[PDB]
Amino acid sequence: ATDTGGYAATAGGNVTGAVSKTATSMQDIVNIIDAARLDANGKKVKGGAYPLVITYTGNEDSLINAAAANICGQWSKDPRGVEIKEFTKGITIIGANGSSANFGIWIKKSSDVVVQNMRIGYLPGGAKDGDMIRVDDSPNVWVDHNELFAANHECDGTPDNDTTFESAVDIKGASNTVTVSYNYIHGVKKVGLDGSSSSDTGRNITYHHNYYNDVNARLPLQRGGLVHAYNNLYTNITGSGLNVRQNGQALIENNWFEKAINPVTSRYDGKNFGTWVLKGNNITKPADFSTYSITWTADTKPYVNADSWTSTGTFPTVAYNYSPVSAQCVKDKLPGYAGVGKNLATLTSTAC
Ligand SMILES: [Ca+2]
Repeated sequence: ATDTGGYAATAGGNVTGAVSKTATSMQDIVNIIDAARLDANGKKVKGGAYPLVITYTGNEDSLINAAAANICGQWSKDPRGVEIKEFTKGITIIGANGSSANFGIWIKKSSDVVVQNMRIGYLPGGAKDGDMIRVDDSPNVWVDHNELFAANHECDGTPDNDTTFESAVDIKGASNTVTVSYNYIHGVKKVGLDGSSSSDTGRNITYHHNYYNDVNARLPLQRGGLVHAYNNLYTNITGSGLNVRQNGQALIENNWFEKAINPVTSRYDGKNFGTWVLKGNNITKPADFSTYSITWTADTKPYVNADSWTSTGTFPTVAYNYSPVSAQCVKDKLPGYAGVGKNLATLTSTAC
């Protein structure tokens, strides 16, 4: 089963010949992947030597709790993270229930990587790209059922006044197909890029069944390409939501928006506005803005908000197979399926 409910089609390390390993720490994960690059003779194999399923059982609550008590001390520290570079054999990193990490997972030039059941929070090194999850030049990546959090707050005097904490899930480069699903993202200022610059356009990404709460912006900040966002619960968005730029196209369907400022917009460039197809969300017309506390603001540069709440473009036929529940059902049920310790459970119409 390579079915992710989105553009990514991968089973990760859960394939034939997979080697199961238990990592009790960050360093263990590093050592396991490194050992996975060697053949029977001890020589390195490009792409990796065999598939891997790593169960992370470590717990870094101590680090997380101390950081939560002193958020402004995090940005200047060294960033902490496990890099998965040029590993194409298939790899799955799944956290054990009760495990936690104060380090990120950085994926570079890999493919067929699945990250599940990881509770990652309050990472250090926001000023040095301390992302929780980074997907760079990596197709077929599935980020599912994780809890990514920090504090939706900017400390004074941080570089660019935007580095107190880095992102939850930054995607860039040739990460052509990615599925970000069933994640509980809360207390994050910059949630995630979909393109690192005006030139880094493209990719086909699906965000489904995510539960966003108390987040400022970038859900995602899209640069070109296609984005399918369905069955997500967006609540307490304090800056802007999906920002569709550089002529990107988005299909926004069956989502629940509430207490959100600029939930769907195209701003900051002043040109080449992206488009959106809106359908089945709890909001159906401008009259609903008051009902669900949806606020809109302007930008100093030319922008387009979805304040008329109408579709501004088209969207190709969704390649994959999927079936969304109603917006109401995500509002009612989602918080129980999103995140860690839910045994990777999925929300189906049956449960509505
Ligand atoms: Ca980043």
